[PDB]
Amino acid sequence: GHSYEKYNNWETIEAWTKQVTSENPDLISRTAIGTTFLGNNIYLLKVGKPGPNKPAIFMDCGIHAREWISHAFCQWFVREAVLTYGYESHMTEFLNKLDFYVLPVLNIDGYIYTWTKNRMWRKTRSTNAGTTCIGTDPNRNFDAGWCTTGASTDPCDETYCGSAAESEKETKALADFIRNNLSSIKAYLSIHSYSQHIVYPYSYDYKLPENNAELNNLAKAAVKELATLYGTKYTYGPGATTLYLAPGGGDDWAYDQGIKYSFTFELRDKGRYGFILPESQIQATCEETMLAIKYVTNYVLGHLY
Ligand SMILES: CC1(C)[C@@H]2CC[C@@]1(C)[C@@H](NC(=O)[C@@H](CC1CCCCC1)NC(=O)N[C@@H](CCCCN)C(=O)O)C2
Ligand SMILES: [Zn+2]
Ligand SMILES: [Zn+2]
Ligand SMILES: [Zn+2]
Repeated sequence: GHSYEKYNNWETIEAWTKQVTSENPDLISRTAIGTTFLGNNIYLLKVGKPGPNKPAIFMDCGIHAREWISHAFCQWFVREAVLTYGYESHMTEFLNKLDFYVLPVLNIDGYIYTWTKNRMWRKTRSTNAGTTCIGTDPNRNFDAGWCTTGASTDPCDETYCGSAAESEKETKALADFIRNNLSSIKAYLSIHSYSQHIVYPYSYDYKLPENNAELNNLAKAAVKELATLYGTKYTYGPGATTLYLAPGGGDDWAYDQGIKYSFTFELRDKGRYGFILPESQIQATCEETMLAIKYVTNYVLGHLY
């Protein structure tokens, strides 16, 4: 049984991707962009009112297995889109003018593993040569300053970069999709947890992006919009500058492909519950995050390129 106010297992999320598409055929279409290491279909939802030459926003959740609130947020975004389209001015305009490529769970194998064996699992579930240690960090596997300082060369480590850039089927599937739809994608959004932080490029090196001033102002305003609902405090800035060196990230790779609006959203909380954020907080966390996501969407729509 699926619920937007509860954490749902992969079988429930997969069934939901099929049901939400069939219940809303004029707003949602579903495709499989590839398969995981264990052979699970990587589903992608195209959310928006169909039309010609439409710009798009790409959003992924569940790159990291244990970050259950991120998987919950992608489902909440789709929930909001189908519930408020035709009922709220902004969401109506967004779905008419833009398409949202929502990837509810990127690291499906890791997500199944958090439900079955280890709640605190982070990486993929792929095998590594010369060791029994499992998985690669997908957010250290993209081809953007790949496997430099901030990523580990050790397969037993949580930040393992992989055997090569895009060695993971999941990373290659996401990268292939963006490369194939690059002319349409205007924004990249990666949903994670926890720290209450909005990251923008660069994370693979200590360097500021070309549009640093613009991204600083946009993140500042998105953080401000998020706080209006419950007073939740978010920090923001370039990845390497305000968080840590994290090379081979999807956001930096997307930015270097020409997607100048690229953000990583680290959701609730600040360490009290960490990855084990209670189900009672899903509603509040998702509703406030919606305000930041809608602010960025509105900005992108007013600054098309
Ligand atoms: C020691 C670690 C394994 C190492 C640093 C903290 C960890 C716990 C882990 N990081 C994590 O598990 C989480 C949450 C941590 C909670 C405690 C404070 C620090 C964050 N952050 C994360 O994956 N960020 C993304 C940010 C991406 C931005 C650019 N793409 C990433 O690293 O991929 C990574
Ligand atoms: Zn993460
Ligand atoms: Zn709502
Ligand atoms: Zn402007």
